[PDB]
Amino acid sequence: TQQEIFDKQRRLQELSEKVRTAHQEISALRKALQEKEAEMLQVLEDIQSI
Amino acid sequence: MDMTQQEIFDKQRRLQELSEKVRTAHQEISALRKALQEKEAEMLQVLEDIQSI
Amino acid sequence: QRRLQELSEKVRTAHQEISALRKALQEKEAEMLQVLEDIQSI
Amino acid sequence: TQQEIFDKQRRLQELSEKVRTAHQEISALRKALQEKEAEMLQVLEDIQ
Repeated sequence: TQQEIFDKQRRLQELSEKVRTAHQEISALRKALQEKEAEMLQVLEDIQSI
Repeated sequence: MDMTQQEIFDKQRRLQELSEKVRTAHQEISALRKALQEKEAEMLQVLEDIQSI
Repeated sequence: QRRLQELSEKVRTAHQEISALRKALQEKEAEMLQVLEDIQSI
Repeated sequence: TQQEIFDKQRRLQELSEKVRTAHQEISALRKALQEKEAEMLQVLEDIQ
């Protein structure tokens, strides 16, 4: 029903934004992770080149 | 096939120093993904909450 | 006739798929990190 | 020994190779995961 649906909306939007905030932290954490793995590979190549 | 000791010693020196950078990479990698594990679990948990409304 | 039940079912699939992918990723990362331990301890 | 080093250097190349293939696999799985996370958001964004 009308009000029952809106309550779903209110709950959802609060929930979605939590997901978007989580994802940003994830997406930014993933880049940091990727960059860090890149340093790790650069190191393996240095051990190889010496 | 004729390196001598000192050049060998220096090999071990560089090999060791890079072995430490590897440990450092392992630690930093190991912590970054654990962190990543946890924010993904938090987002997935919220996905559950959404699904159950 | 608001049907977010279609969304609920879509979200459920996403949670499922994201979760398996993420677990596959974690295991392959652990494989990789184990080889680093091997490299470090050699 | 120089052979002990050349061995403890060839073993590292082998192991580094394992890291690199595993990292390529990780890279593809991460890209898969990314697309799935973004495709999910495309669902949550459908408030219209």
